[PDB]
Amino acid sequence: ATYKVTLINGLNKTIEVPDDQYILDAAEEAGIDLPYSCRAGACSTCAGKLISGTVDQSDQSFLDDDQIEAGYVLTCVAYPTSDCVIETHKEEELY
Ligand code: FES
Repeated sequence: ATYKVTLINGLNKTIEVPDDQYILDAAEEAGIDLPYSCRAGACSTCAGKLISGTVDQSDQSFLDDDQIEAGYVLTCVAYPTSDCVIETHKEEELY
C-alpha cells in the first residue's frame, strides 16, 4: 500500500508514502526540509504530532508510552499504516 501523508506547519503538502518507507525519507524525496539529527529514533529532533491516522514507529526508542499516547511521532523511523495528517516541527512541545 501507498498512503497519503499530509505534513503541516509555510508547509502544507500531502506526499505519497509507501508502507515500507519512513515518512522523513519520503518528505525529503518530495523536497520538504524537515528537522532531524540522529535519524535513528533516539532523539526528539524529528518529532511530529499525529492529528489523524496511524503509524508504525516500532524502531523508535526515545518517546515513552505517554508521549506516544499523546500523538507524538518520530518521523525518521515512522512508517505510515494509514493515510495520516502530521504536524511537523513539534519537538518544542515535549519541552
Ligand atoms: S532524528 Fe533523532 S529520532 Fe528522529
